[PDB]
This record gives sequence, structure tokens and C-alpha cells, in this order.
Amino acid sequence: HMKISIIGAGSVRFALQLVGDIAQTEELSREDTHIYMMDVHERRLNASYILARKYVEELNSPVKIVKTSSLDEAIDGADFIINTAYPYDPRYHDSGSQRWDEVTKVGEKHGYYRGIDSQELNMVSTYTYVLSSYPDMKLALEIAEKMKKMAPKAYLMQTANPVFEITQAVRRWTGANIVGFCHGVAGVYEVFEKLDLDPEEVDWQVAGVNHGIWLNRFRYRGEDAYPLLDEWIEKKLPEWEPKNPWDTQMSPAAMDMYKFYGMLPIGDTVRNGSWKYHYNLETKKKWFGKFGGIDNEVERPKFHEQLRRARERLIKLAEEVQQNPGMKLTEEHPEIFPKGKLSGEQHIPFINAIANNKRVRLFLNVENQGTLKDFPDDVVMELPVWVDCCGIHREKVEPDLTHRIKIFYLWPRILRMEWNLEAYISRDRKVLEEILIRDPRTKSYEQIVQVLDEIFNLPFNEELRRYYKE
Amino acid sequence: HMKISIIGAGSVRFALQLVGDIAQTEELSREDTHIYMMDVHERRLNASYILARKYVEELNSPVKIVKTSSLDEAIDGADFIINTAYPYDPRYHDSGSQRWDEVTKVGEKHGYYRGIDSQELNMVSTYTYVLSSYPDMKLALEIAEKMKKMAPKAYLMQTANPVFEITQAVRRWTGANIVGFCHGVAGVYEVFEKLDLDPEEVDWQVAGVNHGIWLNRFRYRGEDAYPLLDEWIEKKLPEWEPKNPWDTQMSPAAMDMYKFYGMLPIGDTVRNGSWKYHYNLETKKKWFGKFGGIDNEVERPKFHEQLRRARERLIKLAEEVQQNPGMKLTEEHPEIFPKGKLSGEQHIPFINAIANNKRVRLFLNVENQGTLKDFPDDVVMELPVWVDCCGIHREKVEPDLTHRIKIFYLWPRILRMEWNLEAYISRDRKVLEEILIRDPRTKSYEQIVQVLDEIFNLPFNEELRRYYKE
Ligand SMILES: [Co+2]
Ligand SMILES: [Co+2]
Repeated sequence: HMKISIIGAGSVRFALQLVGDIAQTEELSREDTHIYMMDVHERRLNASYILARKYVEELNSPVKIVKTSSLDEAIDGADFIINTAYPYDPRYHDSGSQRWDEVTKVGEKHGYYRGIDSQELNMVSTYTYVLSSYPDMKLALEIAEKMKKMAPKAYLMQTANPVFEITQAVRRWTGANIVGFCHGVAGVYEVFEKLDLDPEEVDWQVAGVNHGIWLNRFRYRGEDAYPLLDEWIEKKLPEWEPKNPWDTQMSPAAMDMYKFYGMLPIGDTVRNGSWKYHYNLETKKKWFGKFGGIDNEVERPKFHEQLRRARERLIKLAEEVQQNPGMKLTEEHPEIFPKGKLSGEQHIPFINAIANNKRVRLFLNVENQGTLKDFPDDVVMELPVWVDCCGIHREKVEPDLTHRIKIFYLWPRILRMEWNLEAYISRDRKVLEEILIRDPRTKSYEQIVQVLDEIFNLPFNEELRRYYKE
Repeated sequence: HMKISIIGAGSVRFALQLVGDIAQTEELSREDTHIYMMDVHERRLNASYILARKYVEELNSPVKIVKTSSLDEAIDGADFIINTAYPYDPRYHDSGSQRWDEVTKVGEKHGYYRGIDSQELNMVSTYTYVLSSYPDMKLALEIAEKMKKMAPKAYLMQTANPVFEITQAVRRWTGANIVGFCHGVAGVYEVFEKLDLDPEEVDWQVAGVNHGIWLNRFRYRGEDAYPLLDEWIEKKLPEWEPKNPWDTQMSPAAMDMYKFYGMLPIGDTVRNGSWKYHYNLETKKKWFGKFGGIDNEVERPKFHEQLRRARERLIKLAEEVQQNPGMKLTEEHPEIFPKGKLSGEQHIPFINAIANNKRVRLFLNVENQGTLKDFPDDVVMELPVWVDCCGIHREKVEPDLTHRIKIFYLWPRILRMEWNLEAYISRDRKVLEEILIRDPRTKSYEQIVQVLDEIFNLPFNEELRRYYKE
């Protein structure tokens, strides 16, 4: 049997994406493939399970789908464990995004625009939680330790955030076989589209850290293609407009970073700029166009409300499936239940590469081990790799990242990772304080104490408060 | 002949200290030792020369003292070149400290308390100048390149600030035989005095970067002595009072850093804390006692005025020597012209070790070359070394610096060095801007542009403005 366990399968849309991809991958769509859907939130989990089962029936896939509320049962003997859990306490919240929103509001109350978790080169919303990401870190480490005992040959595929911090901590502190996953590299394809380049004719590479990746190689017809970006900047950037709040790859911010660093930041890296692009909403609109991007006080709550409505509709759709077994999810909701189209995401290609030797190029968070020679061997980087049944094989990164990327961007972000890990493992509030002492928004030490006090005293943070109790 | 050249010998008191030490070192107080005193400021230089010559006469030393206004003449065939020059333009200023004071005032005008050169872990006054330290860097590099051609066997002994940045840049960019000098390590002896320990019974070591050194080993009677510091903190810190504005080694700030980092910061490292200790004068007085330390808007101008008065008195004393050849400088001014007492500083012990094999332990700024294994080989560190005629021999640093010192202190300060070097060599104002974009005192990008504009437009910064002209 091939056991693929989705931890946090109450994240309905992602669970359905994974199931859909497995059921449309020939080498994996087999009777001996068992997909375990695990979560502690029964209403969400039941909905995901109902829709997943009806979905594979319509795809005429023979995969087995099992629902469980037991973490141990999901881990036991698993071949791949996909951690997409974003924990939350249903006594207070209906989503992990809600606990992030509420602590962010407390930060803003104390003078930290977009919350204390928003930091230079670290603006992506919902990425860390009170700096050290205690609930998310704790759960990943618990999974890793169970997996070492109950599934020693499994891969832990970490998708819940912070991918950088969690993958680092699990690797360093447990030695468990964890790999971090993020689709941010997909930004390159919009660069190629806006420059009118056939992507198949582009020789390209990216590298960096999660949400901190750079287009280090960009070549076309045997020449550097960056002069083509220079021409686009001069002729077309003035007319650029975001299609939606997430659209930033060709934004003024991205091009300002390219001018300074010498390479274009890719994907969510564009969100992770210095404070120059993020002082306030008006500044974000200058640098990202009319929406101000997605990491602001208007668009981020709006988006989280869209998610809530979307998941409630999926839960209702599951009730409809139970009442009308004759309906076709693939006909009435093709966007959610596609047939004959893979998602394009990396998770199931990874599984098919490891398990069935379908070799593929992916961008994964793995230990550097000398790929970027100026950084420590054990620091987790987002790197171009080839994956097959013999494991993960790092590409040579050529051209090297620029001097400015290293000293002004990667090293500061790597140090922040180390600060955050130290804040977690030390259980020492003084480390959280020191992080905010390096925060440009801090005006006084008393401000730091008070904002942390109020965050810790939120009712849903009792375990966190006790964790850090001096 | 043994040629020791003091570049910036118009720094009268330091020049006299060097001369006094040479003339009281048996292996160096010889007819074949020639001390060249060089500077471009004739009134200062003439005074230093007059007093130096009268001084060695009273010490009955046979050393030869030569005065020159020619840099090439001073460098030509030198064995040791001591760069203590702090350049300034006499059309505007009477000291290098004055150009620093005036740019600092402009910074404060634009909302940067204690000037843009004051940064986290980098509060020491007059250490950098408009971040990249253009005039000071430029002069050191000019000396290094002349020395490679005209004195290929010489040591360049860098004492002018920034010692870290300049020593790094000269080593990396010219490969010249430069070594950086600073006496900050002397703070350890006040620790031993306040804990009632015979210094000769203490087994100790420090290491770090310039003004960023830590008491990594502190042992007494075969045990860790840090518990003795813990007892002093509990019983005696509440009654601690600074003797003068420079007195900070046992201050609340120093002990707060010890509590966080696990080792005591030594010397000027105590001045180089986070912004926690430096938001404003009242905060500095909380953490450093009644003066607020030396790096504030009251004590630093007061001290620079004391320096001006002191140097004017020395210039007048030189006129008095010329009029009254019969007076004894050693009798009427023993503090300035000591006899039978070495200064305790490292410069002349270094020379006697290299030249005459009088081996000695010193703390010098030299390339890491694996001494602190987590940092690059070529980064200049302030390290414990033994010096003899075979050169500089790094001690093993044991215990290693703590994890927190590395990730929260040394790496950020090293990155700042790299930022500053990049700002210099790139000639790119955008790098200076990026440095201020990482500055907690920055409220907006427009503020950065305006403060840099006004600094560049000061009349005495014309060469600097043209250097950075886009
Ligand atoms: Co991501
Ligand atoms: Co110094």
C-alpha cells in the first residue's frame, strides 16, 4: 500500500486539489493508493471527505480515501505526510487566519502597522504568529517526532507557514525527513508572459529562501534576457496595473528591488520588501498599484472573509452531495473539481518522483549543503532540485546570487529565522522583546512590553502565555 | 635604520604617547630608530614636533625625530606606519571631530537622534562619517597603495576610525599589510577591580569585532568566575555610579546585555548596544547613570570642547618651550610627559614584538581565518593574538561566543560593515538610502532623501557629493 496522509484535511480546497491531482496521476491512481484525510475539526473534515469521495468516483479513480480524527492513525506507516494544518481553537475562532488577524489588530493598536509579525523582508500575511509561531511550530515538531517512530521512511511535506522557520527547526532539532513546499516560483511565468517570451525558450533559474527567491538566471536565445526586462521597465511599467490584490510580480516595487539587487525578486518575495514599500496604505498603493497589494488593512480582511464564505459554501455543497447522489460535481463546479487538468502545484509531482521515479524539477526548501557557498550548510534554502527515487538532487546555482542580495536581503532574513527559532526554543520572552527592539516601528521599550502583554493575555493564547511564563 | 612613521602626528597627545613609549622601550630607544611625524596641518604638526623633541631630550633617548608635510616621504621605506589621521578641511573646521559634530546636527534636525551614523550596535561617536566614512576610507586606501609600492615590508597600523570598516576594506581591496588597533579590551581590568580579583590570578579571554568584543572566558581559582559577577549584580549594581561620562563597564546597560547574551560586553561594546539603551537622553541616563554616557547631545559636545582647549594649550606649550629651553616638560606637566612609565597601549609593544621578537599578547583587528568558525575567513575580527618576529598568531577562542551573540550581535554588526563598504565602493547613494531604510528612526523614504541631501550639500562635503553624483 501507498499511504498519503493529509494533516489538516479540513482545509477543504487544498485537500481537494491534492486528491484531484493524485486521482489524475496514472502511477498513483491505483487501488493500492490510500489517501488519509485527518483533522480535528469534524465539520470541515467531514465535508472534505464527502466531496473528495464523490470527486474520485466521478474521475473513475480507484484510490481509497480514509477519514480519521486521529493524528497517530494518519501517521502510522505513512509514505508521505502533507502538513497543511493551520491550527485554531473553535471556542474562539473558525480559522487559523482569524487568530492571526486578531493578534495583528492588537499590534496595530500598539503602533505596529500590520502587526508585529509584519517585519522588513517578512510582510507576507499569516506567515509567522507572534514571531515564534508557537502553535504551528509545536504541531510540526510533534508530527516529526511521531513520524520518526511510526513512519521512519516517510517524507514530511511541510506546507503550513512559516515554511522556512518550521522546516529549519524540524530538520535541525529532530533530524526528521522534512521538506518545505511553496509555489512562489510560479511568478516567473508572468514575467515571461509580460515580456512576450515562450517559457519553453527561456533558460531560467531561481534561488534564495522561502518567499525570498531571486531570478538569478534569465536567458533567451543564447543571451542574457534581463535587457528585455530593462526595456519593459522603460516602455511599459508606467502603464502597469494590478489585475487583483495579489498581482505584484511586475509592480513598481518589484522593479525597484531589481534595480537595487541586480536580479528580479520572484513571487511572494515582492511582498517581502523593506519598509520603503510598506510604511502605510498610501505607500503600498504607490508601489503596488491601486489595491496596495494583499498585505494591508483593507485587502487582507477582505480576502479572509472571502475564504470564510468559500469554505462555508463547500461545507454546504457536501450536504447537497449527501442529499443528491446523482449530481456531478465536475459538471456543476468545474473550477473546484477539474477533470483532465493537473493543478500545476508541486506536491503530487514530488510524491510521484520519490515513489515512482517520475523525475521532475521542483523548487523545494532543503538544507543548503554548500549550494550557496557563503551560507551555512544546514540553513534551509528554497532551491532548484531534481527529484527521483534516489531523492533530492540540488542544481548548481549559476549565476550566483549578487553581493547585495546576500548582504542586504538573504543574511538579514536568515538571521530573522534564527531569532524566531531562538525565541521558540528558549521559551524566553526577552528574545521576543529583542526582535521588537530591532523593529523600526518601536518607539520605546515600554511599548514592546505592553504589546506583548496584551497579545499573551488574549484568551486563546493561554498555552502560549504559560509557555513563556518567566 | 628603523623607521616608524606617525601619519596624523598633529594629533598631539597621541603622538606624544607614541614617542614617549618608543623612547622608554630599551630595544627601540636607539640612534638607528627614526620617528617620522607627518601631517598636513602645520601649526599642530610643528607643536607636536617641538614637544616630542624636547620630550626625548629629557628622557635622554637617542631616537631621531623628523617632521614632514609629505605623505610620500613618511611612507618611503617605513617599517611601521601608524595611521592616526582624522582629516579635516581648515577652511571650515579645526578638527575631524567638528565635521562629525556638524553632520550629526543635520541628522538630528531631520529626526535622527545622535545623527545617522549612530545605529544599533554602533553608537560610538565619531566612528563612521555619513555611513561610508568617505574621507577616512579614502585616505587609508591611498596610504595602503603607496605603502605597497614604497614600503612593501611595512605594517600599516590603523588607529583612525572606523577601525573595523577601514581594516576590512584595505585588507580585502588592496591586500596591504594592515592591522587595526583599539584599546577597548582594557575594560576587563575594571571588571576585575570591582569584583576584588587580582588580575594576575584571572584566566580570561575576549573576542568579537572592534567595539564588539565579549568576555568569552572568565575564570578564577580553577572555576568559572561569572557567578562572582552574578553576585556583584545582585548586591552592588544598585549602588553603582559612573565616575565620569566614559564610565560604563559595570553599568546597568552592560549587565542587561550580559543577562541576554550570556557573556559580558567589554569596553566600548557597552556603548554599542541596541536602541533599548539609547532612545533619548533620559533613557541613556537610566541605563548608564547620571551622565547618560558619552554618546549624547550634552556630554559629547562637552568632551569635544575639552579636546579643543587641550590641544590649544599644547600648541601654546610648544611656543613656551621655544622661548624657555631650560624648562622641564617632565617636571611641569608629568601627566602629559611621563618618565619611567609606559602608556599600557598596544602600539609600541606591537612594534617591539615584530621588530625585536619581544613576544606579547595583544588584541588586534585581523582576518578571522577560521578562529570563529561560523564567520567568513576574510572578515576582520578583534582577536586575542600573540605577536613575535614571525608575525601574528591567533589564540584559539575558547569557550566559543554564544549563539545569541552570533545571531543577535556579531552577524548584524558584520552585515553593517558590509553595507558600509558597499556604500563606499559602489559610489551609489541608493546604498546609503538602503542603510537608512533599515534604520528604526526612519519614518519615510522622503525623510531619508532630505537628510542625505542636506548632509551632501554642506560646503565641506563637496568632494563627497561629487563622489556620489548619480
Ligand atoms: Co508560500
Ligand atoms: Co576604539
